[PDB]
Amino acid sequence: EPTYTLYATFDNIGGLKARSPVSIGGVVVGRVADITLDPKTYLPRVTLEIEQRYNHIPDTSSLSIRTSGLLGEQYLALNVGFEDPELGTAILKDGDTIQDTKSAM
Amino acid sequence: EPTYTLYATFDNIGGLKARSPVSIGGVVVGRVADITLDPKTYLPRVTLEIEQRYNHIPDTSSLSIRTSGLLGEQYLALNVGFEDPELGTAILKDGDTIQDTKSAM
Amino acid sequence: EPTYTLYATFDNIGGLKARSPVSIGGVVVGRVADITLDPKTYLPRVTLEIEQRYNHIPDTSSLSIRTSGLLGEQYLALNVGFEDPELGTAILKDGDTIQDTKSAM
Amino acid sequence: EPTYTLYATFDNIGGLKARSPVSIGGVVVGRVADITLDPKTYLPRVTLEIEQRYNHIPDTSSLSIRTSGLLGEQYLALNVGFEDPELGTAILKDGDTIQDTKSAM
Amino acid sequence: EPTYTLYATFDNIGGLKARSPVSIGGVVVGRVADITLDPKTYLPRVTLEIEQRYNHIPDTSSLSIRTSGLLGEQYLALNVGFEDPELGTAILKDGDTIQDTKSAM
Amino acid sequence: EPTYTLYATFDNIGGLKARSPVSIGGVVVGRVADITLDPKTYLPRVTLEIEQRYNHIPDTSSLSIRTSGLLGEQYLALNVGFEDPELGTAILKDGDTIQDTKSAM
Repeated sequence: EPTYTLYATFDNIGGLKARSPVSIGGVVVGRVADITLDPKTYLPRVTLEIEQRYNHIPDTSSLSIRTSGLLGEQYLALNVGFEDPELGTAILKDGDTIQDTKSAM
Repeated sequence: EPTYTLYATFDNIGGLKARSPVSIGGVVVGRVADITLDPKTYLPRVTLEIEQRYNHIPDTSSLSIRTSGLLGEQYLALNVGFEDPELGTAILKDGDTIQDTKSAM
Repeated sequence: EPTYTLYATFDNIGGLKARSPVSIGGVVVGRVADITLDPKTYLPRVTLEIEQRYNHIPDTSSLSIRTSGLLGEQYLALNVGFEDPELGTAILKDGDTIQDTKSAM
Repeated sequence: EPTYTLYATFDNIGGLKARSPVSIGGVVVGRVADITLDPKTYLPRVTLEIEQRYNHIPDTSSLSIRTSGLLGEQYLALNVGFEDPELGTAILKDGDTIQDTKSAM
Repeated sequence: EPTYTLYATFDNIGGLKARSPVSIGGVVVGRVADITLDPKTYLPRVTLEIEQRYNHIPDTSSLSIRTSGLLGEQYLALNVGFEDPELGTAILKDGDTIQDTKSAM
Repeated sequence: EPTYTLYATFDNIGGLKARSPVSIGGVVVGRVADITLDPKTYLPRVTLEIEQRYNHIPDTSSLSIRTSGLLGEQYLALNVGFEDPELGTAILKDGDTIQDTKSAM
C-alpha cells in the first residue's frame, strides 16, 4: 500500500500511540507512524502515513482525537474540509501539515 | 439462508464492521458484507446481505447505526418504511440502494 | 414441569433472546421460547412458556422488556393486570396473546 | 446462631434470592430463607431468619431491596423504626410480618 | 508497623469490611479491624488500627465512607481537624473515639 | 535513562500510586517515584522522576491528577506554564517543588 506523510501538532494526544488508526467517516485510511514531544515547544507532533488512494483532502481538513465507544481505543478522525475551488484548491500532499487539530477532551 | 444485496451510504459508520448484524426491532434479518470509503465522495458505502425471506421491504425504509446497551457492539437498525397502497408496491430488490440512512451517535 | 404458551408483539425486543426469563415481581414463572419477525407486520413476535401453576393471570396483564441492574441480562416482566370482576373470568390460556406490551427504548 | 422468622410481602423482589443477606446500617443480621410467589395474589413473599440477639426491632421498621455499589448483589436493608413507648411498644417477634416494604427500583 | 486503636460509630457502613483502608488525602494510614452492630443502639461501631507514626491527629478529626472511582472498594477518609493553638493539644490516642463521622453515599 | 526529581503537595492523590506516569500533552516524560504523608501538614507529598531531556520546564508549570478514559489508570498531567521572559530563566531543576497542583475530586 503506497503512503504519503502528513504531520499534525496537538496540545494533548491523550492515549494515542504509534499505529493508532486514522479514519474518515469511521473507515481506516492511515496510521500514526511516530509521536514525539518537541523538547523546545513541549507540543506533541504526530507523523501520519495516509494511503495514497485517499489523495484529494483539502488542507482546511481537521484532525480529532476520538475514542471507540465509551471504553475502546483512541484514534484520529480526519474531517474532510471545504475549499471553494474558484479561490484556489490547496490539497494535502506528501510532507504537508494539517493546521486544524482538536486534542483529547 | 439465501440473501439479496443492498447498498447504503453513511457520513460515518462508527465501529460498524464486516459481519455486524442488520436488525428489524432487534431481530437479525442480515449482515454487513463489506465497507468501502469511496475516494470520490469520502463517504462510506456499506454492502448488506438481507435474508431472502424478508423480501417485501419498502424502498422508503431507512437504516440507523445503533449500539447494543451502553457498552456493546454497533449494528444497523432497518426501519420499515410506509408503503402507499394507492400507488403500488415499490420494494427493495437485489442490488438496490437504501437512500435514507442515519450515521453513528 | 408443564408449561402453557402465550404470544406477544413488540416494536423492539432489544437484547432479549430465546431462554430469557419471564418474571412476576422478580420471580421466574417462565421463559422466552422463540423470537421471529412477523412477515405481515415486520414486527417481532415472541413466544413465551409459562409454568402451569401460574394459571389465573388476567388477560389485562402486560409484558415489559427490562434489564437486571445496569449492564445485566434482558428479561420480560409480566405485570398482573386489574380485572373488573363484573366482566370476570378473562384468564390467559395456552395459545392466548398478551395485547399490552412495552419495548426496549 | 439462634434465629427467629419474619415474613415480608413485596410487589417486586428484583434479583433477591435464597440466602441474600438482611442488614441494619450495612451489618448482616439475617438471611432470606425462602421466596415464594403466592399463586392467588401474585405477590412475592419473603421468609427471613434474623439472629436472636437483634431482638428489639419496632414493628414500624421497614425493609428495602438495595444493591451493593452500582453492579453488586441485591440485599434487604432493615430500617429500624420509631414507636413512642408511652403509646405501646410493639416489637417484631418470631413469626411476625413487616408491613412496610419497598421493592426493587 | 505498630498501631493504636480508634473507634467510630456510623449510621450505615455500606460495603466497608475488615481490612478496608483508612486514608488521609488518599494515603493509607491504617485499617478497619472489626465492625460490630451494637444491639442497644442498632448503630454500627468500627474499630480502626492507625499506624503509630500518624500520632498527632486532633480529636476534632472526622471520618467519611468513600468509594475508589465509580466501581471500586469502600474506604474511610480521615479528615484532619483544626487544632486551636490558643487552647493546647487535644490529640487522638489508643482507645479514643472519633465523634465526627459521615455514613455511606 | 537519566532523570531529575521534583516534589509536589496535593490535598488528595486519589488512586495515584508509585510508577503512575507523568505526561506532557499525553506523552510520558516521567514517573511517580514515591507518595507519603508529610508529618507537618498531614498532606500527601509526591516525588516525581522526570527524564533529563525534558529540562526547560518553567517553574510556573502545574500538575493535575487525571484518569485514562472513564475507568482507567490515574496519572499526573504536567501543564507547561507561561513565563514572563522579563523575569525569565526560572526553570525546574533536580530537587525543586511544583507549587501549582490540582487534586482528585
